[PDB]
Amino acid sequence: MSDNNGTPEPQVETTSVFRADLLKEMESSTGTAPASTGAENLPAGSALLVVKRGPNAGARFLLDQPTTTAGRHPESDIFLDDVTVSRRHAEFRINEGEFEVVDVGSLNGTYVNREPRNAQVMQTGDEIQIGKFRLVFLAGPAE
Repeated sequence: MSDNNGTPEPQVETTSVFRADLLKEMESSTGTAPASTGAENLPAGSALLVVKRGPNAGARFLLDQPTTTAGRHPESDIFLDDVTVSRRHAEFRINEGEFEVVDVGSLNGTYVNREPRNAQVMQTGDEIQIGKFRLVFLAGPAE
């Protein structure tokens, strides 16, 4: 039997099949492994943040404003926590030498990753927990 007997059969039998819906993997955030986490990792003058989820915006924002105060009142620079509003939640400030993030009185609590910090050196790459919501501060353009 020259025919049919020489048919390759697929090994590794799979009867535990599922529907191939076709999940398409991709990336959108800049996540190339930082060569030297220092001055060349960090941005120059301006920096950026992405909102990982929150009523504050839920988008990505550029900070080139010397002092950006997070509140929720018409006179506040940016709107932060809407559902659980502290009059003065947090304040993101960019300084000619360094980046600094200060809690100005968030009742929900401002935590860096999982660390309670009322003042923190603003780090690019880590996520700032604003109450329950999630904001990530990243290194903006060094260009």
